Amino acid sequence: IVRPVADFSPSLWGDQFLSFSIKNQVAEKYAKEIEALKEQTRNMLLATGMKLADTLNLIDTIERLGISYHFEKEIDDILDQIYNQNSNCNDLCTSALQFRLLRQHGFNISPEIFSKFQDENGKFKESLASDVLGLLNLYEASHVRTHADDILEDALAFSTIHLESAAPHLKSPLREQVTHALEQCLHKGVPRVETRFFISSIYDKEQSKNNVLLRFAKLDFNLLQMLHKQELAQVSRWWKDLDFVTTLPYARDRVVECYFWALGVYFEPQYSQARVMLVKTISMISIVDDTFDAYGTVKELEAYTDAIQRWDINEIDRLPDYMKISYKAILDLYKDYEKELSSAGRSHIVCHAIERMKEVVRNYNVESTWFIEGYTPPVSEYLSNALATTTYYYLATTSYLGMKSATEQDFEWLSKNPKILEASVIICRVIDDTATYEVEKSRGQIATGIECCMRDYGISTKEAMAKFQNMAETAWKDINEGLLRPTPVSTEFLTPILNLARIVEVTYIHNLDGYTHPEKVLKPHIINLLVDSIKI
Repeated sequence: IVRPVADFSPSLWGDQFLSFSIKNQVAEKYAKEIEALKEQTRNMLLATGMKLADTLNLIDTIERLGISYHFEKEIDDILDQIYNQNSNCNDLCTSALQFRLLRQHGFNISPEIFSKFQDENGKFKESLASDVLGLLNLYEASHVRTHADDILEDALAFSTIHLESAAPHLKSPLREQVTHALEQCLHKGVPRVETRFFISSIYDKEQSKNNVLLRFAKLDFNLLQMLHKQELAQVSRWWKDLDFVTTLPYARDRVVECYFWALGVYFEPQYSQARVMLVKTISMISIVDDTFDAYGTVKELEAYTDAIQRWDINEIDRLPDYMKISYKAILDLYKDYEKELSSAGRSHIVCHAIERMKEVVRNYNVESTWFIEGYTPPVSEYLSNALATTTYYYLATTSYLGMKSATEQDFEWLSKNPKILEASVIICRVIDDTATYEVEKSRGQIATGIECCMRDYGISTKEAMAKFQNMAETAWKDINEGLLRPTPVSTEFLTPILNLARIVEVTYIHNLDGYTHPEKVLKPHIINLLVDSIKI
């Protein structure tokens, strides 16, 4: 009968997103100049007789500027060529960037390219400590390691200590790029977030900047932002006419933050339908989470869990009134997905995301049973249940729904919990528990990941958190390895999973829960991405 106290902060945003009306004269004009600029940039890429270092810096800059999604065939062709020519006679700067760009695109370049920069013990020659650009590219490259790249185990520490030492005396914008890299490396960042910083804080301030590229990048970032703002408007209108803000007061109102998540997974225009389906799923499973977490009684949660398993509108009446609200909304949402896809013949694939939802909810229920009984499972058993409650198997499966190129054989792959997906789920799991340990512990949670780990192994909280960090590191090595060719599905279907690991890194930065507490971290991100245009 008696419910908990609701210490959730309300949406920072209000209705400032509910109605955006594109200025079409502007949009049509940005697009007009962009087509012209696109071809200029393409000819830059297909220009013959460029040196190696120049080619890599070109591709690098086009990627950091956020426009590389325009030139996927042209960039692949060039990198493919570089991979096969085996250019092993350069400095640290060009070598490190060559290794990173090729690895990021699935080209298994050998790490022995770095041997000429190391003495005996495979430790980097300290005589390189004064080459700042080399250190910066090594820093970035060190984050794409797989398990076969032990040659690079010293790279992060070596480059970090010397970049820190050099930083204060460097010129601008180099200093700001260095400082930002030490806080957020490129490989693990949300693309639009890094792109926004690079375009405005760095490239725009560089003495050597290419005016064509900076122009292209500013107009492209502002044009896509208009698309994102229309998307957020229709999603905000959707969330509004659902009115969980008042009929389900206990839940987190975070539909903007959910859109930021969906924007992290993919930002390109061809994924606009996929983006809208995803944000709706995310915001809705967030409602269900909060119901198990800090509202529903044990008997209520049992009925809810079984009703979901049966997926039948005939079953609503077993639920309390407040659960009827979210239960119908859920079933309605998937009815909507089926009709949204029927005009392309892809309705059936919606059953895959449904089955992953059922699995999420079963495991919410187990988490609650455990909490009621005061059971502290062994780490093995805790993970068997807690990996799915991340919702990451669910969100990954959902991200394929709006992708027109997704086939059945791609859902077959995902459904077998392939390595790359499991790594992304683990990273989410252990980063969450590290961040939410203290608070959730003081709410009486006896079965937190860190607590299971302590009790199981007989190790202090510090040793336990350290161990959870290694599972994250291991998982990032598995992610990077899962991107190497030949890939088991199209790269197009790996990127969302990689992008889901990125979101976790970005959202829980500095060891805090950014979704539940969006002001410190997520707020400036959503502003730079969805409120403020780049000063053109």
